[PDB]
Amino acid sequence: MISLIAALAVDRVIGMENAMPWNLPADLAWFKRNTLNKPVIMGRHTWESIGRPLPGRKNIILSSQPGTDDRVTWVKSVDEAIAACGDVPEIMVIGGGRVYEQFLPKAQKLYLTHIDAEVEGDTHFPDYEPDDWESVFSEFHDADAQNSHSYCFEILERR
Ligand SMILES: NC(=O)c1ccc[n+]([C@@H]2O[C@H](COP(=O)([O-])OP(=O)(O)OC[C@H]3O[C@@H](n4cnc5c(N)ncnc54)[C@H](OP(=O)(O)O)[C@@H]3O)[C@@H](O)[C@H]2O)c1
Ligand SMILES: Nc1nc(=O)c2nc(CNc3ccc(C(=O)N[C@@H](CCC(=O)O)C(=O)O)cc3)cnc2[nH]1
Ligand SMILES: [Mn+2]
Ligand SMILES: [Mn+2]
Ligand SMILES: [Mn+2]
Repeated sequence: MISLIAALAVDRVIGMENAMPWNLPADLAWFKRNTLNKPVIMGRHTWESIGRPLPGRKNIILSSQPGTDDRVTWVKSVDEAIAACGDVPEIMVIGGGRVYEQFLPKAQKLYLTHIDAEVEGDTHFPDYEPDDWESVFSEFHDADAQNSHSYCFEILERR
């Protein structure tokens, strides 16, 4: 099974200038809980944005060019990325925009955080078709002293 996990600001913005400008510790904690002990697939730009391997996960990087770091696994196509995960119950795709586009048609589950923040951005989560997806979990949180925007965690499953 393939799942995508992402955090979206208003208008599906996910990034600006190869960064995420907000800081929501509760959402990073949600990301860690839902990805720990699973393989994670990311594009090269997202690898450079994170800047280091994510511990406790098999890190698989898509790039058309040879890898430059043997602490992670480098692959050159979507099918190779999936194969490199082996026989696991759930593969997590962690972006960015170009990678989400390619894996969305293959995904059964979306883990989405909707953040109430207006962000100028240059990268968006793909338009997906709402009729294809059932919301199976949603949890709203108001802003607090640690998290400066309100946010909603949602899990959707392909119908
Ligand atoms: N809010 C969130 O949830 C979230 C999550 C992830 C990322 N982001 C943000 O998203 C932005 C990065 O997204 P992006 O769309 O620019 O880049 P990306 O999807 O992270 O990376 C694209 C790169 O991945 C490689 N690639 C993708 N598909 C491939 C394929 N089929 N075969 C081979 N290589 C492939 C290519 O690398 P080469 O050029 O080396 O061939 C391509 O240039 C940043 O702003 C980041 O902060 C946000
Ligand atoms: N919901 C969601 N939020 C995100 O921030 C997110 N980020 C990415 C890609 N970028 C990043 C950037 C940083 C870390 C990171 O530092 N993660 C630590 C945090 C642990 C914690 O804060 O408790 C990790 O070990 O996962 C992960 C992904 C992909 N999907 C996402 N999905
Ligand atoms: Mn092929
Ligand atoms: Mn197999
Ligand atoms: Mn806000």
